[PDB]
Parts: sequence; C-alpha cells; structure tokens
Amino acid sequence: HKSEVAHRFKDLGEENFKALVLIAFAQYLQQCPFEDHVKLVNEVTEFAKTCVADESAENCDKSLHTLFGDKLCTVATLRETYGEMADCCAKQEPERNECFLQHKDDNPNLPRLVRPEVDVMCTAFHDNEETFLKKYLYEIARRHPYFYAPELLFFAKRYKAAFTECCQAADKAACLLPKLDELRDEGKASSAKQRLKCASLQKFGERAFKAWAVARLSQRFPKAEFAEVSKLVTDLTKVHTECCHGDLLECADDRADLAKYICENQDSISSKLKECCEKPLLEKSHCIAEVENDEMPADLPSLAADFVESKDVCKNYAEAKDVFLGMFLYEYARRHPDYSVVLLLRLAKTYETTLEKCCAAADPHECYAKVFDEFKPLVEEPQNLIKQNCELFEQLGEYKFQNALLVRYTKKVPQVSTPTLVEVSRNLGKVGSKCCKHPEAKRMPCAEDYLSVVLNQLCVLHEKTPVSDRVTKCCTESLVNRRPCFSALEVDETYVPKEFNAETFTFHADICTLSEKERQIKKQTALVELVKHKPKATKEQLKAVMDDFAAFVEKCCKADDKETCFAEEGKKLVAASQAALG
Ligand SMILES: CCCCCCCCCCCCCC(=O)O
Ligand SMILES: CCCCCCCCCCCCCC(=O)O
Ligand SMILES: CCCCCCCCCCCCCC(=O)O
Ligand SMILES: [Ru+3]
Ligand SMILES: [Ru+3]
Repeated sequence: HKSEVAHRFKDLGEENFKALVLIAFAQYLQQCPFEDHVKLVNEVTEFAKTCVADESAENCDKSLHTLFGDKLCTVATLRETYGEMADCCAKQEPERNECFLQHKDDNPNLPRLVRPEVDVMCTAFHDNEETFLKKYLYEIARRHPYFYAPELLFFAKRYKAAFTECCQAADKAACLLPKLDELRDEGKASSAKQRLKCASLQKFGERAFKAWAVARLSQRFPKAEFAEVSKLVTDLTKVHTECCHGDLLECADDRADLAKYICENQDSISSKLKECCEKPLLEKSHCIAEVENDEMPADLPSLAADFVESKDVCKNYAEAKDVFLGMFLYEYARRHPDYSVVLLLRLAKTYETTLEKCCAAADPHECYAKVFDEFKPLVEEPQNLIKQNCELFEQLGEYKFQNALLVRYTKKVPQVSTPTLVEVSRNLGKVGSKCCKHPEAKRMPCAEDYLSVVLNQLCVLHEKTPVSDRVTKCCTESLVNRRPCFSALEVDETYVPKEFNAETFTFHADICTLSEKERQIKKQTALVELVKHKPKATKEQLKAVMDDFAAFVEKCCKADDKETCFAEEGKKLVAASQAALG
C-alpha cells in the first residue's frame, strides 16, 4: 500500500488501533508512566487520521518500523530511564528496529499487579470505563513484553465482558472472582505456552518442531492430504520462527498471510473453518489456531497395508526418511485424535528405530512384523496414569487430591523448597480438575497441554535455583521423555530427614479467620515440612495426624477461647505425632 498506517487503520478500526499502539509502546517503554503512552497513542492516532484523509500527506508513505522508531526516539527520558536503548536511535532503519528488539527487557523489576477489592474495581470501571481497561492493559503489557500484542487484546476484551456482567449483579465477587482467576490461570498459561515453543525451537532444532506440527495439524485436519499438511507445516515452522524473533509487524503479517491461504483452501483443509474465516483479519489467526478437530473419514483402513505388510517399505523409507516418517505421523495422528501429540512422536520414534534396525538385516519383513506390538505398552502407559489419577480425583475432592500429590511428590524429591512443592501440587491438581471432567477421547490432549506449562514452570523455578540432580535430568531431557522422566521418579532413600523445628508446626488463631486460599496454603505448607521431617512415614499414620489436626482446628476455632487453645492443644498435637511417626 501507499501508506502502511492508513491501511492498518482501516482494516483494524480506530478502537483496535489505539489499543495495539498502546501495547506496542508498553512493551518497549516499560519504564514510562501511563500518561506518557496516552500522549504517544493520541499523537500516533491523530497522525494516522492524516493518512486516512490523504494517502499522500506528510510522512505517510514511510514504513511502519520507521514511524514506530521515530516515535520511540521522541521521548526525552530515553537517555535516562533506558539509556542503552537510546543508542539505537543513531543507526539506520534496518538496524535500528533490530537494535530495539534486543534491548527489550524480558523480566523487568516491577511490582506485582495487586488485585484490589471488587468494590473499588466496579467503581473505577463505572466512573471512567476506557482509562480503566487501558491502564491495566498497559500494566499487563509492560510486564509481559514478548507477549503477542494482538492476542493480549483478546484477553482485555474478555475482562471487559467480566466487569459489564458482574459489576451489576448480586455478589459481584461470586461472579467476578471465579472469572478473574480463570482469566489469570489461562492468561499465565498462554504466556508460558508461547514462551515454550521458542525454547523448543532453539534447543531441539527445526526438525523436531516440524514433527510436532505434522502430528497436530493432521490431527486437527484429518481430511487434509499429506501434501497439504506438509505445506502448512512449512509455513507454520516459518511463523513461530519469526514470531519468536520478537518483531510484532513481522509476526503479525506472517500469521495474517497464513490465515488467508487457509481460508482460500478450506475445501482441501477442513470444513470447521466457515465461522473462523468469517471473522476479520485481527481474529483470523486466533480463531483458526483454536478450531476444533475435524471429523475423520471413518472409512480409513489399517496402517499395516502400507507400513508393515506392504512391499518396498524399506525402499520408500530409505528413499526419503523424513518424508516417509512424516507420513507415519500423518497417517497415525488423523486416526487418533485422542492421543497426545507428544505420544504420537513417541510412536514415530519407535517406528524410526525399528526401520533403522530391520532394513539393515537380511529378511526385513520378518523383523519389523512386531512393530505395532511395541506401540501398545507406550500407549497404555499414559492411559493408565490418566485412569489411576482421575479415579483418585473421583474419590477425593479437588483439595484432598492436591494433598495426595503433595505427599507423593515430596517423598520422591524432598530437596525442593517448600513453597515450590505447594504451588506445583496445587497447579497440578487443577489439571485433573478439568481434564478428568473431559471424556476419554479428550483426556490425553487436555493433560498434555496443561502438564506442558506446569512442568515447564517447575523447570523455570528450578533453573534459577539448582536443587536436585534428578529434577535437572528430567528438565534437560527431550520433549517425548520429559513427562515420563517425572513419572519415573522414585522415593529418595538417600535423603536425610530434616531436623524438627517447633516454630514451623505452631499454628495461631489467624487460620480460623483466613481466606479459603490462605487456609489451604498453610495446611499444605505444614504438610510438606511434616513429610520432610519424617519421610518414611506411612500413609495410615498420615491419615491420622491430619485427622487429629482437623479436630485440633475445630476444637480451637469453635471454642469461646482462641489463641490460648492453640498453645495447649498445639503441644498435645505435636507431641502425640512425635511418637506416632516413630
Ligand atoms: C504504530 C504502531 C503500530 C503497531 C501495530 C499496529 C498494527 C497491528 C496489526 C496486527 C494484525 C494482526 C494480524 C493477525 O494476527 O491475524
Ligand atoms: C517433510 C515433513 C518432515 C516431517 C519429519 C518428521 C520426522 C519425525 C521422526 C520422529 C521424531 C522423534 C523426535 C526425535 O527424534 O527427536
Ligand atoms: C508433627 C506435626 C503435627 C502437626 C502438623 C500436621 C500438619 C497436617 C496438615 C493437614 C493438611 C490437610 C488438612 C485438611 O484436610 O483440610
Ligand atoms: Ru505473568
Ligand atoms: Ru502455534
């Protein structure tokens, strides 16, 4: 186009343009106040209207990176608050924009965004609605810089739907709090999911990411031919390559072009895209990525007719090992939408290792005749782990299930810090809360997706604090081996039990008057130090104690005398559990 700003101002809208421009300058100017960005956003949008009224006005034909970088150097505090980033303004445009992406700080040093009371949020949301959503959007963007700016706009529109519906209701906290926590746990999961694909691209190479894209696209698009899925995997690998680079316009255009090809080839990809392709350009890439798995033709035959019993299997493989193996991922994923994508890569590696061993023998057909028999143990292993834990989640509650995990995983790796073991077991319990509530045809894709972000969060906290060698080995291993590595952990026999500290196992009358979240944290934090003090404690002993602690809380909180009860009964509970866990 003759003017980049005029075009993007048209096919996005003025309300969407000012929002993205705010997120743009918030991720680069993470130290300027909110009033400065509003000054810049209003100066940019007023300039954008000049190019809409005339495509040949002052500096309208310039590039967006030039207009973005020109505004980036207008700030006077650029030399003081960022300093080194101000040096980028002395380079040419193809390097200046590259200079700005490097000096972007991933993890700044800002306070946490404290969630205030519902009354003060519904008053600010009602008094001045626009600046309320923009300020908090400016606070999320300045703390998550590499977050995809358009996708961050999709969450802000969801928050707006939570206030308009709940801030005029009965107990607004009953309407809003289960929604803000939903949007937080989902928003933090999206921030960690896209950050994981960048690590998996530079650690496992370009080939490993393509195998993952082959298995998920063919799973999502079973009616698509292998040539069409292979074409999409190449474009998909290019998108996440340049989106992880840090550039917004470079990543926004690649995703927009990919969505246009998918919408122009719905007859050879999927039939579920009618609704997604109706949406405008901003929502195309987001809708398509979350489209439901299409139905398989159901008339598909077995895989032994082309990969086992057929002739020239070693010939079709040796001619192109990556093309032949990718078909095995294609032909197996679209016939198993219930398998996790990581599980399908585990089967293809089994098929890959078998062909490299059988085709080097005298009689190949007799060798790999049992290649499909090796898949059943690898497939039953995650299915049985889903069955064991979901049945445990059916008996116990969600809270009682978290404690079962908190005891099981503390005895395996007792060296991990207590606050880490708590947040892990509670986030891990949230996985079974919604994945076990799905049928068996969706349990493994659910568990794979949430375990991927929870296990990676564990490895992030363990990377900045080396604690256990067994945890480091599982965090360093491959993608198909990461989750089985954690499931293969056993009880640490070399662990010396931690010395007793009475201050930890002392409880005061404040737990009678804490929120349900704070109460569950303290009951579980004390359960970790209880196991770390006596790791060889059997479960029947822990059925007690925890029941003696249940009566200890009901005896002190309900009595007319508090604080004093925690001193008398607190000594009885501790000392009785001393001889109970002998
Ligand atoms: C002057 C700052 C400009 C910041 C970027 C404004 C235009 C963003 C366009 C985003 C298009 C998204 C396409 C897509 O993901 O489907
Ligand atoms: C042109 C399409 C190429 C698709 C290549 C897929 C190859 C998958 C082989 C199995 C990979 C298992 C993971 C690994 O070996 O690290
Ligand atoms: C030897 C120290 C004894 C006192 C500490 C015991 C800690 C028990 C924690 C119980 C947590 C679960 C409570 C519940 O079921 O709601
Ligand atoms: Ru965050
Ligand atoms: Ru993606």
